[PDB]
Amino acid sequence: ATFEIVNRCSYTVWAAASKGDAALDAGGRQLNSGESWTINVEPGTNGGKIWARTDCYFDDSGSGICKTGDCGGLLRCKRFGRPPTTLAEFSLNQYGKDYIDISNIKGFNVPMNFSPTTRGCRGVRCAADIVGQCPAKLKAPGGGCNDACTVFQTSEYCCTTGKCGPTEYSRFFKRLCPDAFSYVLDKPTTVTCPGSSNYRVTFCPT
Repeated sequence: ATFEIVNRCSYTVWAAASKGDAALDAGGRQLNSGESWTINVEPGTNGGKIWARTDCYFDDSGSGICKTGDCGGLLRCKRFGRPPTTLAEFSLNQYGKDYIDISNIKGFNVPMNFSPTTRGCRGVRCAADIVGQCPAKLKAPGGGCNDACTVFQTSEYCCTTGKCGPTEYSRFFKRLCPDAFSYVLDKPTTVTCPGSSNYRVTFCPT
């Protein structure tokens, strides 16, 4: 499957793509404002994610740091990124269908649209100014808007027991972005697409 990752932000981002235990494609690339990077993701990939990283520095070997979404200091991510990270999430060719969503469960750094480029389903978007509107206690000093689990490490925010409800913090994310997951047990906003669809992830769509 192809995923075109487009940076419409006015700032550089370092795109990342992983399934948690491996890179997808090269795993990461710098995208200056306006740049696009097309990756190939193997059919059947379960639990893939794409995200933006901000304020990164990498040496010539591809090792360094980012302020949001850092994946173990690598340009080419093999693992998931450090919150806060707006997440484009997907599982492909799962009993003949693909499943896509956006999640704020690991916080929000950069606004995102995640849409099919092929027929048969709709896209999802979280493009409100979550960083600007972020509750004081969730603001990450390193940049972005943390989720409450990251900040407070409680069973309730982290849904550790598989019993949790919405919270004042999750409701903030949900108010700003109704079509993204705001906590683990949120009413799903996952879209079913034809198996083997192709996609575009756009940072700063609006």
